[PDB]
Amino acid sequence: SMPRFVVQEHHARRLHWDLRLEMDNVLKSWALPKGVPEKRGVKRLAIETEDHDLSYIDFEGRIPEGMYGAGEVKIWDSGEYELLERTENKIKFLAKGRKMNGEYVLIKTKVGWLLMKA
Ligand SMILES: [Co+2]
Repeated sequence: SMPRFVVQEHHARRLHWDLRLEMDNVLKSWALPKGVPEKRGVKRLAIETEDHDLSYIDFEGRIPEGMYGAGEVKIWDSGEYELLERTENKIKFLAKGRKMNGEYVLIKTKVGWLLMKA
């Protein structure tokens, strides 16, 4: 297998959380400066970032200074997910994490992305 996701908490120069979905045979990724929305109605900024390799999904440890992405990476949540809808401008999924669960939607507009919870 079932596709998985991870939310990594990344203590870099700007603290943020990275949401990564196993999708298109890579980790499709978004940085969340204020984290995953944990209740209905809350609309969080999501910043599309570069694809990562599948093997990175379980990573924890320190990205060294001088490298792009420096800082400590921890797993904040993880689990399987079920894809419900997908186009170039919308991704709707059921998350099966311990913190991130139920349905969520990523949307793309002319200003970037947003992440919301059902
Ligand atoms: Co990051």
